[PDB]
Amino acid sequence: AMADALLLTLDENYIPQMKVLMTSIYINNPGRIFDVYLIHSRISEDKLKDLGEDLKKFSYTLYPIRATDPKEMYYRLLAGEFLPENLGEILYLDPDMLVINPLDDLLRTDISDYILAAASHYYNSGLLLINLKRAREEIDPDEIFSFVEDNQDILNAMYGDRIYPLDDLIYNYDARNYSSYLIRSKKQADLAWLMDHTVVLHFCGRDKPWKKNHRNKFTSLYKHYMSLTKRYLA
Amino acid sequence: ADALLLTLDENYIPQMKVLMTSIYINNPGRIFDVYLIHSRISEDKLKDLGEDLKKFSYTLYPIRATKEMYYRLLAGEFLPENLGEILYLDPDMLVINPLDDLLRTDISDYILAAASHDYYNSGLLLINLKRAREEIDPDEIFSFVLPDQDILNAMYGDRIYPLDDLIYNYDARNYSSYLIRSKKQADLAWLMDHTVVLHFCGRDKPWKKNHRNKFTSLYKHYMSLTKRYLA
Repeated sequence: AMADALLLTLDENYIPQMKVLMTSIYINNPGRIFDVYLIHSRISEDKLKDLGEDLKKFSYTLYPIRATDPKEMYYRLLAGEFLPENLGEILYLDPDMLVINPLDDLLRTDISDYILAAASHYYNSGLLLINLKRAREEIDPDEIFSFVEDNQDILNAMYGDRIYPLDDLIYNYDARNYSSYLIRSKKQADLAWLMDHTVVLHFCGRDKPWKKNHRNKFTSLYKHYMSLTKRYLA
Repeated sequence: ADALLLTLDENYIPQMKVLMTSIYINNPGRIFDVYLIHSRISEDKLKDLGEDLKKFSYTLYPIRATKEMYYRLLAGEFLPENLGEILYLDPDMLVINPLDDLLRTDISDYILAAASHDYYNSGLLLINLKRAREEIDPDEIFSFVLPDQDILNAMYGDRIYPLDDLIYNYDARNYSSYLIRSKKQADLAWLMDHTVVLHFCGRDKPWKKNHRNKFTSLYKHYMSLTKRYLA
């Protein structure tokens, strides 16, 4: 293992956002190499070729895996069934995120005794550091389908006692909620502190920063990474 | 390579490193010679700064003037005679797009290029040192002497190639006025695709605690990047 592994589960409408995410990872983790596994259902071979050629500019390697026949929900949870059997660990990321600090601390988290690590907002499923050795033995597919057929809620309800808790302020910061975090941190978590400590910004909900009317403290930053992405992956 | 000029003392070095980091990220693969006119930064700080710049493959060339409003106007006097052109930048700036188009501007016929608004700001100057050396007498400037952008406009307005401030000297305090003045074309999406230089003018500086506008997160992110890239 000379490359850390990343997992994304999306289809082609989120590719633009995935490229911004990749660019933010590259700028904030200089010299690190990633293998990027992409579970998808319908992305064309030409688009995957394009995306692969782009990632290679950062010395990242794309490993597309086509699922067959809430689609994306399942891919994440059943990652251990799609990924190679000799991979021990992988970092799942939602595409509507921006990495703004090095991932080294996260990637060195000792999760040897857990299924995964996730941030609590219950756990959010937008970032998951997955121990695949344990997911393959503990997470059984039909078990998951039984649960969904009767009813992430799956993640919390079935595997809540097997999760290593991460701080959302650092690893899954809900970019809508600057004030709540500021108040809850006793005013410690202002922009200066966030830019030094927060690793992952998550643009949750309908108000996405690639759209025309986005307006908060983080909009300029996200639009700047959008420009960086167009220039770096030209 | 291309040449950059800064004129500052010790206390502005941290901002200069942030500017250099922004140039590095937004101009990948480009190399610069970086000239620094200063009154008395210590040898140890100059050594530290030169070592840091080498991490970007920039080369630092300190020049001790044996204050700073003059230095930029009399750059012809301080800089080597074999240098024909240089880009002067204030350290309270951030470069957020490639400098290529600026650096290729043909200013053969002018003393310098500067951004207007027909008043000129002297925080960014692309200087034709050949003509500056022919046409700028220190004697004239000294007797002549409001900021120093008064000297620039008074004495040389005719010999200036105009740049658009929206692209090359964007007053970061004034998002809304630019937005109104551009008929709502210059929103953040547009700025991030076209603006090259953000200028954090006035006393509310983005490295201070209470800075609060649309650009704060961006500048603070470059501060964090600078500390990591130059560690």
